[PDB]
Amino acid sequence: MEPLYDKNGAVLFGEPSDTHPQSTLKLPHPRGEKEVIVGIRDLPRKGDCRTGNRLGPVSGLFVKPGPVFYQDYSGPVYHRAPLEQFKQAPMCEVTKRIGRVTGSDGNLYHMYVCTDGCILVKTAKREGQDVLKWVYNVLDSPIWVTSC
Ligand SMILES: [Hg+2]
Repeated sequence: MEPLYDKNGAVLFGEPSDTHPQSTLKLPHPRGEKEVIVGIRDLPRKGDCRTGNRLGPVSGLFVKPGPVFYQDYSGPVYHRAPLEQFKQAPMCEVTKRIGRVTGSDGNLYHMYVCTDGCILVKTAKREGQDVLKWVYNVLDSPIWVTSC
């Protein structure tokens, strides 16, 4: 299964993989001063990295199904989409584009928030056409989507 990573970057099981170079997540990068849930209307900004914002500290953007968005998170997260928890689906109407994330297959995916509230991924590049929704979350932990 796709591993989880702790707030220092150390993988918690399995073997460590690097993130895709054109992902919005850039490692190494600190996080986890506080767990800060935010709404889809209150997604973090650029410039928030150092100061934070009214809502609190900011290490970037995390997400799990729900949808539940965080602007900082302390516990275990994914650095790549656990595609074992994903299933093919037709393209939805997108409410929000949130970033480019690496897949457990090693490839780059665009990640969207659908109208129904599902997290969907579409392969960013190459002759790839995959449209997948995050259906399970076994370990109830978010993907680090973007780093500030
Ligand atoms: Hg995108």
